[PDB]
Amino acid sequence: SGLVPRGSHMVGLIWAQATSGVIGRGGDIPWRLPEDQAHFREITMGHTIVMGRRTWDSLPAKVRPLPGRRNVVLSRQADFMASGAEVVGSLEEALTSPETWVIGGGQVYALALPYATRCEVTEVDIGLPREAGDALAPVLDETWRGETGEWRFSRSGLRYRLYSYHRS
Ligand SMILES: NC(=O)c1ccc[n+]([C@@H]2O[C@H](COP(=O)([O-])OP(=O)(O)OC[C@H]3O[C@@H](n4cnc5c(N)ncnc54)[C@H](OP(=O)(O)O)[C@@H]3O)[C@@H](O)[C@H]2O)c1
Ligand SMILES: CCc1nc(N)nc(N)c1OCCCOc1ccccc1N1CCC(C(=O)O)CC1
Repeated sequence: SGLVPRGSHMVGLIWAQATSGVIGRGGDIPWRLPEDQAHFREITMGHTIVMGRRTWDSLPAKVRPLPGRRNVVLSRQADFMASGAEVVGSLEEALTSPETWVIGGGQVYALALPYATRCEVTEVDIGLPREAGDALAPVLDETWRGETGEWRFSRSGLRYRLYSYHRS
């Protein structure tokens, strides 16, 4: 289950959420957590990362494409271009690698969920209620089985915990 044969197409989702399920607001993530940034890099490095066009927009121009990973951006706009990366019009076109991490945002998590067999979640204990127009984490049905870590404490003074979910 843990090994990925090279002829397969494994799809995982990775996200960080507040306890309310908020993942994004106003084109940004409404907190910063260094431990989550390190965790995201550790999981995704060396693999293909797939993101929605609005998540590409949310990365500073100087930092994208993200290093050490093949960057794929989803857009329906025939004139949207992502310098340094590949833009495709569907998840089917994006999922050609043996191991793909979908890195957001809310629309693309919902789109990719039917094909995903792993989710890696960071939950931040920050009280941020859901507001209209927020991007939200996908909801996971009972086909998913999860492990929840104990609450840990960030150098930034926020509690956080990690979840790992899997399905067949
Ligand atoms: N906390 C986290 O872990 C995390 C991670 C990533 C992002 N974020 C945040 O989440 C927010 C962005 O999320 P979002 O839901 O607004 O947008 P998104 O999922 O990042 O991108 C949505 C865009 O993807 C394209 N798209 C969607 N469905 C498609 C399909 N079926 N085929 C092809 N292209 C498709 C469209 O691009 P076009 O409009 O160009 O057609 C659409 O506008 C930001 O606030 C960002 O900072 C948070
Ligand atoms: C790190 C945020 C994050 N967390 C988990 N758990 N899942 C995700 N999908 C996810 O969003 C990745 C795309 C947005 O990124 C950022 C947003 C705000 C601050 C920092 C970052 N990043 C730090 C690492 C860097 C890199 O890895 O090069 C890319 C930029």
